Amino acid sequence: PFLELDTNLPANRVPAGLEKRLCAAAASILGKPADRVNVTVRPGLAMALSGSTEPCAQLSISSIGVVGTAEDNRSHSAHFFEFLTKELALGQDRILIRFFPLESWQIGKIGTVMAFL
Amino acid sequence: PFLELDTNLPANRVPAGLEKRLCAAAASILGKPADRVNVTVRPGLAMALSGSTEPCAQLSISSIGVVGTAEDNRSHSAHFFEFLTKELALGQDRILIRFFPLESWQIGKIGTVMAFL
Amino acid sequence: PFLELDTNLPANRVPAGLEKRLCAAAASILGKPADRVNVTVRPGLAMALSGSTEPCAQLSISSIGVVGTAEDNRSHSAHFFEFLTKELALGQDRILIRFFPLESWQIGKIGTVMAFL
Repeated sequence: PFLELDTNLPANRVPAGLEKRLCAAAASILGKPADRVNVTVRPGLAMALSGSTEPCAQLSISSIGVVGTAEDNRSHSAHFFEFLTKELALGQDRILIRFFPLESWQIGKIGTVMAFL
Repeated sequence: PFLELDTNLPANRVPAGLEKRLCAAAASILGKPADRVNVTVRPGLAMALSGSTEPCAQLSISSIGVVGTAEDNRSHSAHFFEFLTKELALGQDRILIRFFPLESWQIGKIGTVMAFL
Repeated sequence: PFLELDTNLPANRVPAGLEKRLCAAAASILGKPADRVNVTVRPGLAMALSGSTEPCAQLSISSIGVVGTAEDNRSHSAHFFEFLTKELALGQDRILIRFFPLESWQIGKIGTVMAFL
């Protein structure tokens, strides 16, 4: 899975090690091994969420197979919201998530594409 | 709607309050309430646009319903180009926009997904 | 084409001019003129790739026509991996690529959309 987190919290207000804890959490929530989880955190951005520039975060989650239905995504959403609200000290109105299914022909790995592996 | 703007202008060359003015402009252009508009600005990046590293900006717009046809997007493009060229003092050859339709099963909000709300 | 590169290398460990050399390389690899190639580099991010926070890079490539099959993407992957591993001094296990087809109705250019040009 690929997780990308944009936030307007400065880097020195994002708790140390968040990217590692998010990686471990995502492995458990999405049911994928941690060695297949990728996290990117981009702090210090200029953001508005729901029309407001108060602290916020945007998460994008992309994966093969497990983010393609409302039922799956509802379950994932609950856990990611709990993690981010408590780690970042944000209310639930200050986070949004987008989910994006991928297919194996779209992923370049070790100089080839996953569809051929 | 979700608007993401990448630019190679340094942060201190992006006019103060751009994210708030872009939020208000997008509400009017896309016909959505401002309390449903989200903006992310990422300045100080290393960019080339059309093969050139001169100042530039990339905008991505994602939304349910209103960014899914050429006719709709042509109208939106005109207004976003006017806004960004004049706010950022860029020529029209230094901006590109990408439009991405979303569906409600893809959006995590308040610990669930929009399809269930 | 649009290329977006996220890395946890600091800006002063990304070789000077990478965005320009990546632009030229992508024109040759994807078979598009350099004046249609766009590159964005976002350094200094907090990242984990395959569960590890060691230096890494994520590349996203979006284009009309040329990134839509496994066979095409396998060819592109080989060249982009060679470029990035050698420029950034990374092993092949520290890079992943995502490929995204676009259509002309999605691209805003000079105040309109490409479908009308």
